[PDB]
Amino acid sequence: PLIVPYNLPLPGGVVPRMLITILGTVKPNANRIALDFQRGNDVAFHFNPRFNENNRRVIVCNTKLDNNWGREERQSVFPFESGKPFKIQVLVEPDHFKVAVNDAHLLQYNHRVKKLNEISKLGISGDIDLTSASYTMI
Ligand SMILES: CO[C@@H]1[C@@H](n2cc(-c3ccc(Cl)c(F)c3F)nn2)[C@@H](O)[C@@H](CO)O[C@@H]1Cc1cn(C2(C(F)F)COC2)nn1
Ligand SMILES: [Cl-]
Repeated sequence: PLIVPYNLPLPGGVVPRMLITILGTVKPNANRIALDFQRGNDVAFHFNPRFNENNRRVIVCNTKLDNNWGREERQSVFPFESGKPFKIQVLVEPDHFKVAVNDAHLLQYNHRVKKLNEISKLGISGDIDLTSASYTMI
C-alpha cells in the first residue's frame, strides 16, 4: 500500500493494449477521486468520481490543455461505494481510453491528446487508500 497522492511513471507514454490497474479502498465519507494521465502539464485524461456534486454521484471526465479545462463528459453510472475495495482498469485502445470498474465496463473516452507516447505520468489522488498501481500488455 501507498500514500496518495501517488505518481505512476509511464515511460515512453502509453500504447494500445496497455492495461493500467489501480487497486484500493474508498475512504468513508469520500468526496472525490482523481486519475490524471498527463503529457507534461497537459492532462490527456482526467477521470473524476464525485460523491456529492449537488447531492448526486457523478463521473466527470475531461482534458486540460495549456492549463484550460475543455468540455466535460459526464456519466451518472457510479460503481464506487464509500468504504469499499475497488479495481479501476484503464485499457488503452487506438482511439480511446476504456474504463472498467470491478470488472464491469463503465465508459470510453476518445483521445483528445494524440501523442500517446508522451503521456508519461499517471497521477492518483483523492479519498482512497491506494493498494497498488501497475500496468501490463494484454
Ligand atoms: C474544481 O476543479 C475541477 C477540476 N479538478 C479537480 C481536481 C482535484 C484535485 C485534487 C483531488 Cl484529491 C481531486 F480528486 C480532484 F478531482 N483538480 N481539478 C476538474 O475535475 C475539472 C474537470 O472538468 O472540473 C473542475 C474545474 C473546472 C471545470 N470547468 C468547466 C469546464 F471547463 F470543464 C465545467 O464548466 C467549466 N472549469 N473548471
Ligand atoms: Cl490526495
